Amino acid sequence: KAIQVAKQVFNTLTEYIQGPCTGNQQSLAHSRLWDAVVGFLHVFAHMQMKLSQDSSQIELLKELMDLQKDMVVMLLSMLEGNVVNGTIGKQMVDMLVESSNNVEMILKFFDMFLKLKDLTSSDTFKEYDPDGKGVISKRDFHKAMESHKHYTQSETEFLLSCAETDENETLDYEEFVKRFHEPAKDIGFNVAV
Repeated sequence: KAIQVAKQVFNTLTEYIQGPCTGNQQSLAHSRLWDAVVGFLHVFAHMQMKLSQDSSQIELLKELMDLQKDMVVMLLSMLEGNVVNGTIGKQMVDMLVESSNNVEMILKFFDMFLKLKDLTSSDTFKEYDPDGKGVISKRDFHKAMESHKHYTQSETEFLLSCAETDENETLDYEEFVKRFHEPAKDIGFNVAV
């Protein structure tokens, strides 16, 4: 419910400053919006890191990335009509440097799940050819990932912990459908923009 209310508020702010209004843009520039945005990215990064595990918080994660997309759309709507070395750009870069750790966290999360290093490596298919679908022998996943992905627990073992799925040894492409691939592509596209 809180995510839905925040989404509606962000949509209202966008429709306030979707068109070039200048006065409204300056009004929200000289306000407390930047602190709220910084806190929002902080809770986004930490909640994404905490909820990357488990298997019951998928819908909350979906609404979470949806609110992320809405805020990034709003932020892009701020930069409409900017020039080189604009004041809005200065406020923007101040906002980034005020929350550098959260930005690094969300970027690291986006790089691991989708945005290369996932659904691109195609583990054991182009590297081992398991004579079938992407069932994977569980231990084959750790036997894989000898690539550009880091060996840290937050990079290699992170995927293993997040992709527990079945009990004994079986995985599937449904893991790639649920985590990474379809999410974090459209959501991260606005961040890249």
